[PDB]
Amino acid sequence: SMEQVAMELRLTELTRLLRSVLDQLQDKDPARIFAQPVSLKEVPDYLDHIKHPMDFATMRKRLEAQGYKNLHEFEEDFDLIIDNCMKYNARDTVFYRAAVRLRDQGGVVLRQARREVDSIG
Ligand code: NA
Repeated sequence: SMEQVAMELRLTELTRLLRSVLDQLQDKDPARIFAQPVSLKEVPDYLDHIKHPMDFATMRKRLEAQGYKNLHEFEEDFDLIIDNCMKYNARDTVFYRAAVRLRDQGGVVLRQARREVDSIG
C-alpha cells in the first residue's frame, strides 16, 4: 500500500533528522570517551555493574537501521550513555565529569530537537 510508503517517507526524515541531532551531541564529546562501547576485554566485570551499556556507535548502527521509532527512544539511549558513566565512575574522575558536561550541553540540542519533531510531525 501507498499508506506504508507515506509512513516510510516520514521514518526516513526522522532518521535524517536524528542523524543531525546525533552528530551535534557527539560533537560535545571531543575526547571521544562515549564514542565506542566500554571494552569487556578491558573491563571484564562491566556487565555486573551496568545492565544496559550504551555508546554513540551503537546508537549510530541502530539509527542507520531506522530502528528509532521516535525521539523518546533516541533520548532514552542518550541518557543511558550518561547515567551508566555516572554510576560506574566516581565523581572525581575525568569520565564522570565528561558525562556531566555532555548532559548539560546535550540539553540545548534536545530542547530544540523536541520542537523540530513536533513542528514537522
Ligand atoms: Na558510582
